[PDB]
Amino acid sequence: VFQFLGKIIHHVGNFVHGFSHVF
Repeated sequence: VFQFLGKIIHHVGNFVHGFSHVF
């Protein structure tokens, strides 16, 4: 279900979010 898609965006988001962590 969405969970499959959820990990898809979550991986990408993790970078965007991670950038903040780094920033």
